[PDB]
Amino acid sequence: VPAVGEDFPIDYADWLPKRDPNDRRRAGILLHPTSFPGPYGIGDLGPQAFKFLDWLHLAGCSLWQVLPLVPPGKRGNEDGSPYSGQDANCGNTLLISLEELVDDGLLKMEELPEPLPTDRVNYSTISEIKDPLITKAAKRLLSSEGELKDQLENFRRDPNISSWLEDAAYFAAIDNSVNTISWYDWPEPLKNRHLAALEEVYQSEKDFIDIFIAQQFLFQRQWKKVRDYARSKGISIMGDMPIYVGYHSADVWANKKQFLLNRKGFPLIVSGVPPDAFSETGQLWGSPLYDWKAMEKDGFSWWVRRIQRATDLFDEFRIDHFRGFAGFWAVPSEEKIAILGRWKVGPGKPLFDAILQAVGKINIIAEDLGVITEDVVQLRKSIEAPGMAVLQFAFGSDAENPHLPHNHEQNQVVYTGTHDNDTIRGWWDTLPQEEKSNVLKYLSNIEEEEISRGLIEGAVSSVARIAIIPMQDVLGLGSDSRMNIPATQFGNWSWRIPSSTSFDNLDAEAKKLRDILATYGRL
Ligand SMILES: [Ca+2]
Repeated sequence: VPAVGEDFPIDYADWLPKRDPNDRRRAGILLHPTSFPGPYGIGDLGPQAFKFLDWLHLAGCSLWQVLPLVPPGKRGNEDGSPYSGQDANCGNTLLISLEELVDDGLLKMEELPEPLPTDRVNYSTISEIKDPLITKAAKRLLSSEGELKDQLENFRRDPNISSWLEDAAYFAAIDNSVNTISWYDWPEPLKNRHLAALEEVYQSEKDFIDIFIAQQFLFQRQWKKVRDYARSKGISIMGDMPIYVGYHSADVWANKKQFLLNRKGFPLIVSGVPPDAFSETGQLWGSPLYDWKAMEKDGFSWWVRRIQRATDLFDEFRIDHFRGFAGFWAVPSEEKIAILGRWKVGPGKPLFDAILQAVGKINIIAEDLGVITEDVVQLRKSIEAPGMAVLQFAFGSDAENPHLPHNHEQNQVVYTGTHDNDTIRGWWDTLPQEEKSNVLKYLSNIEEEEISRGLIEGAVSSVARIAIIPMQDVLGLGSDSRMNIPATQFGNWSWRIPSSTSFDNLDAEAKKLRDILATYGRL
């Protein structure tokens, strides 16, 4: 601008305040693809994914949130959990659409199963049905000689892809052959990745490894098609990643020095959270912990690659237990409970500086629920990452509760509830009378019969730049439709949109959402 007191240009009054596109108000729906309806026992990246995206577009939503897309562990009672993944980078092959594979010529229609029970994902039977079909398709692709073969080759050879995929495939092949509970007990040449032993693995387990890679290509291609379609409809996809990875994975076995392990590869300390006046005992998660000191020395290369893959899949993503980047609870690996442990200093902002330098700008959402400390808030603010507000947590304390709308801020993501909460209707049904009174009063004395509308509107009308509603709440569903109960080992991650509900029959629901998005400037 000119010197103080001097003339501005004649057109000064046209220099109107700028609206940063990153600040655009948006609304989204939380719906994990396993929850899509259809005849094959689990939702997939096929015809229903596109019907869903059409419905989202009709509803005026510009975001779709999913849970992690990784292959869930099947080795306990974590049945189907997106948060107990077998690998940090691979896609869940159960999400691969049998119909799209028929379109590709990799499966024959006659090979597809007769329609399976539709109400709920049965994680105990679904792999036995779908795995052989995905394998058949992968084998057909491997023996083919056209455009898809060429694409498979480009995929396998891509330096970003190969940085995790080769290790993931060899890990799975060895796991299949050796079949111990963990790699800690593998024969030393395989445990310690002797060059000759790995060469021998590819010779003896060639087919397994080739098929594993082909399956990951099939996932990649289907996911890309979905993401491209979403983008065509003005819809971004928000993913999710746990801060930690599991011990028995290629992530650890192929990158041992990234983790705090002893000389025999056993974790020295493991993840958890301490007691916070709850049942005397805290929570023992048991994941290996990162050697953040070692990581800083190479510019956080392992974390950079993890982020690269996340951006290959998602437009933006939440990191669970974001507080772990500021401070993390460490339990000696011998302990059977979380009581005995210490808080350790996390990597802080330098991790995010290195990510920025390597990968560029990313919308990372900080999961910041529960008791968090001041350093966590300062870290989050320092990288301009939005935290969370969850309306189902807002009404049981006092007016300073950060989840209450009058306490929201613009750079934040507001939910009615997440996959960890009951549905609005389910939550209401078990809510104590005193809290019910408080909710109704807060929401301008609305009727109990309109609680769902009240909470949905409370989210949409918030100043928070992103509002997310679970699909269950759009559908008016109760506790039988809850995705996860955090205390538990069974019945989780299995909810599906009922067979009788189809996206083409949800025009009324889309209009109802679109109208409030219009009113509250999210359209
Ligand atoms: Ca096994």
